[PDB]
Amino acid sequence: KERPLGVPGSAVALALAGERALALEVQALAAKTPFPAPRRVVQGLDGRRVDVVLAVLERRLGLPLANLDVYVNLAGGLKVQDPGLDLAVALAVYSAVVGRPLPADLALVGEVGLAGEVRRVAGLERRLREGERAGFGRFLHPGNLKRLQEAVEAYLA
Amino acid sequence: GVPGSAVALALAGERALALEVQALAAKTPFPAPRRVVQGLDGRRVDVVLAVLERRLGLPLANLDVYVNLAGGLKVQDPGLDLAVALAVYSAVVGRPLPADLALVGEVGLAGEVRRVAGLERRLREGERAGFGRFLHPGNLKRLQEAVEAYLA
Amino acid sequence: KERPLGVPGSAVALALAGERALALEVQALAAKTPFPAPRRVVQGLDGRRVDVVLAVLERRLGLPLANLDVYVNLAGGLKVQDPGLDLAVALAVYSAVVGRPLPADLALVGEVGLAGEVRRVAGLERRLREGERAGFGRFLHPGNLKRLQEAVEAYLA
Amino acid sequence: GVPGSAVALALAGERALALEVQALAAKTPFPAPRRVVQGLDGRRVDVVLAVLERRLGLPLANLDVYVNLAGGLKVQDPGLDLAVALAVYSAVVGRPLPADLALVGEVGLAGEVRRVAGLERRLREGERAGFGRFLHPGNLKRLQEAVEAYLA
Amino acid sequence: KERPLGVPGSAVALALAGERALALEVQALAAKTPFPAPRRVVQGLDGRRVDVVLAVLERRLGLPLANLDVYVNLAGGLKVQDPGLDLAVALAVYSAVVGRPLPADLALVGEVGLAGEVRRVAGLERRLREGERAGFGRFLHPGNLKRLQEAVEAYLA
Amino acid sequence: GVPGSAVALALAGERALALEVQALAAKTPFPAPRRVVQGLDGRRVDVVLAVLERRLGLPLANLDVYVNLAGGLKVQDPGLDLAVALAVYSAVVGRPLPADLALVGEVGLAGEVRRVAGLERRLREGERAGFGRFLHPGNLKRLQEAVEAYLA
Repeated sequence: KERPLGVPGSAVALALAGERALALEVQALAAKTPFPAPRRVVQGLDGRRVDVVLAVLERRLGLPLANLDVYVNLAGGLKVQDPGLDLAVALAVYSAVVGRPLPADLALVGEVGLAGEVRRVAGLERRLREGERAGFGRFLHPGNLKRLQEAVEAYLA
Repeated sequence: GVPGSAVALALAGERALALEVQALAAKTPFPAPRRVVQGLDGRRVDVVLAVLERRLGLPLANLDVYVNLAGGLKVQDPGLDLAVALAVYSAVVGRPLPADLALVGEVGLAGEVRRVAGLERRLREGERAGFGRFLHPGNLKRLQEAVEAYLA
Repeated sequence: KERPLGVPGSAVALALAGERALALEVQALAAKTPFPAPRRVVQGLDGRRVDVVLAVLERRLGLPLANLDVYVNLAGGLKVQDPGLDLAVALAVYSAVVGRPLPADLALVGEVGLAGEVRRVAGLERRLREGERAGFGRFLHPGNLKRLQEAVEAYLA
Repeated sequence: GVPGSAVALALAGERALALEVQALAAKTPFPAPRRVVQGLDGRRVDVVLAVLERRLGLPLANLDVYVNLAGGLKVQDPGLDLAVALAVYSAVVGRPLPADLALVGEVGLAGEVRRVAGLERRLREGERAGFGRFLHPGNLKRLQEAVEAYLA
Repeated sequence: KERPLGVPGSAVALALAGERALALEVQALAAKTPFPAPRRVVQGLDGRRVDVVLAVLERRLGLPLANLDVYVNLAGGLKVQDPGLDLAVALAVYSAVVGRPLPADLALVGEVGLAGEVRRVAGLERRLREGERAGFGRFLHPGNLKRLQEAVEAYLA
Repeated sequence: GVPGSAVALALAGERALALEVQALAAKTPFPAPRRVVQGLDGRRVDVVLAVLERRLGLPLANLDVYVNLAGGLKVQDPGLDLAVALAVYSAVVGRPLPADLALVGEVGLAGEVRRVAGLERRLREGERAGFGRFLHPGNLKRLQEAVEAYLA
């Protein structure tokens, strides 16, 4: 998987798809909307989980989403439910909105709570091993990250 | 202790678990406000919110409201109503619940708290998980009492 | 099941849930709506059956529903399809709108037709026995009630 | 004999039954009026209403319309179209149908009445149930004839 | 099946329902709409396939559909997915809009593409035999028809 | 060679086929324009259109858009994205693609073209079906290149 370099709105998640650890690319695109209510298109992910993430970004991090068309896409055609994808969704969207990309060597694991906190998920060890195997060198996960704001200060400030 | 978070002693399938119910409320930019529900039955959350607005006088009509069951699971369990009601109230009013409190109960349209399956298993799991204080249909009859006792 | 005393909008139905006779509490709440179209939330019941009942109340009994938010709820988490629940739905809602409760010793059985009539249902005997067993002393059912208007004159005038 | 009620000789699964189709119509408070259907296929009711408005000139565009299959069953049976059409017409125009009349037929977009499965079983069940007069694809070709013969 | 004579909006399709060749009547009714957006009711057919056909009629053949209520109905209660029904849907609707009927001896087979072309379908031979058996004498199908416009010039000009 | 038509080398289930993807675009009469999709996943078409508008500057916001998978099949296959993107572009801009060209590729939100399952089977089927020229993830990286090479 050889992907777009330095385009904002891209974030790698160390996911569990079914029973298998996979590193996947979460993509997001944000744009000033013409319509009265902003478009919210989600493909390959749980739209509801995404809404929660979008709400946290807007309310807890002050991202100006309410007039922004937001598209979120899991590259590669899979459909994945994993709560561990939240972090990557949160950061892809943030990256897409402020227009600066994430490092290419970073992989992301975590549940996102309505308070903006990052929460433990199943299979952290497997997820991390697979990220190592796939060649990543920096990791944000619930072991080393507690609040979403910290990850933003660290990579998207 | 950020406001808008409440611990329910749930039955998920056959299994008793302490789960975190979360809510966020803020002024809506829109004609009709957003209701988003994750991990919980949307119609039950809808009933609870109507009780909160109409029986308790919580001004939800111009608020965006988001309710989230933390942990990944999707649980339909009437027993979660109490946590949902309290999480929302807390969130709206900016005052948090104690960290050592766990909640169980169905919530009716009159604002009353109703018996649910598996009370003893729920309570045991709360004890085991380290909670010190409990609100359940055995010691609570109405939402109002819970709000008075904890949300000042 | 020890329930709210003298709150309007509460009505006991002698239902068939699957194959079993159960006495259940139908609850309704009515409120002056802020929105242009009034909310209609139904939980644990057939929304369509409810609509028919709401239409009969408005058109045949003159209940001023069109600007009223109406919530109807089957207490106890079950989801029940029984047509025999119509009567209780009709009376809960009526009670909730006019703001006077039903007697606590009354149990209700019947289908509601679009003309406002009350119609026979399956398992009347079982339903009634269970109501007796559960301690009720007064019964409206298709054996003793033909029109919805009669039940209203009798308990909610 | 209140208007807006018609008896269909239906096939529900394999079984012939005489069922009551009911309709209610009244002036709508709204920009677009309510269509509520219970116990019947909503798209078939939709087609029938379009025939009633466009072929027969019934002024349904500003009417609330409710159609109800009495008895609890959900039946999809093209054979019910005739009763539905007549129940609605009756309701709109405030004139009832005789009590001894039973109806069978599919209704096309031209307003015609079309053959259906199981005519003889349907008719036998009508006889047995005590009905005296019948409208079916064997003796009726168009909705208009039915309306002229019974809804004056 | 003895059907309405010379009413516009009627078109016979030689369909495959499941595995069986059947001649079926596609009916359409078009009317000047009161609402802002025009009604689109489809019964017994694939609504999406119909939309494509309606789009072709409007965009490629200049039918003034945008303010027209359109109802399309497969007579006889079946629900059929066959792409071979497109032609008949296209011509029923056209017939209903311009208010002139199709000949009663004509049967129709074909897929309709977004360019207005008519495309091959499965089971042409079976379809045609059944049309012959049912007593039709003229046939439009992909063997003898390439563009939708040709069929219109031939029967609905 | 009418504009708005593109040939994809698809995997439908296990099977490689050359299929025609079609699009039509025209000025919308409405506040918000129509999106109709047939035979393809609507969310994937939605993503592709957003890439076309936001990355490539195609003015889709006031256009009605219809996308059709010719042939009857319903195929979900990320490999179809390229044909969909090109069919739409072509349609909007009134310039057609050569008749001998076949296309394969997933399209990301950055406008890039991504690897898909079964490339060799897809290409073999294209050869066999008589196509002379191919665009696939082995020789194309971005949508822009495809647009420059063929849609002038």
